[PDB]
Amino acid sequence: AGAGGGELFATHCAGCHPQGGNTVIPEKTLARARREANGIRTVRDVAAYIRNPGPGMPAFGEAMIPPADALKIGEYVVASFP
Ligand code: HEM
Repeated sequence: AGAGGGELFATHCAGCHPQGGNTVIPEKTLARARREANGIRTVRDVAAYIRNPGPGMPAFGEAMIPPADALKIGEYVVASFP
């Protein structure tokens, strides 16, 4: 609906990744070096990951996070979590 990546992140992601952390599996934060060690480097990598993520994270399909919104989330993640 034209929401920005940060707003989408606050709604859908920050309940388990507040400030880019991880409240479920603490080592698995969004910090750049950590996520990139598991292959999550680009905007598109983030957008694809949320469709089929690791255990303990729900999948986010296109009905709840449309493709354009998934890319905006990816942009936010890459920009915000060094
Ligand atoms: C919201 C859409 C959202 C995003 C974006 C997101 C991202 C994300 C990444 C990039 C990782 C790192 C994976 C890696 O292997 O390094 C990651 C990992 C986990 N997440 Fe997440 N996440 C989003 C949402 C949520 C929500 C709402 C939860 C909690 C219910 C959650 C949880 C987790 C867990 C657990 C992991 C670790 C998975 C693993 O392989 O061990 N995420 N997330």
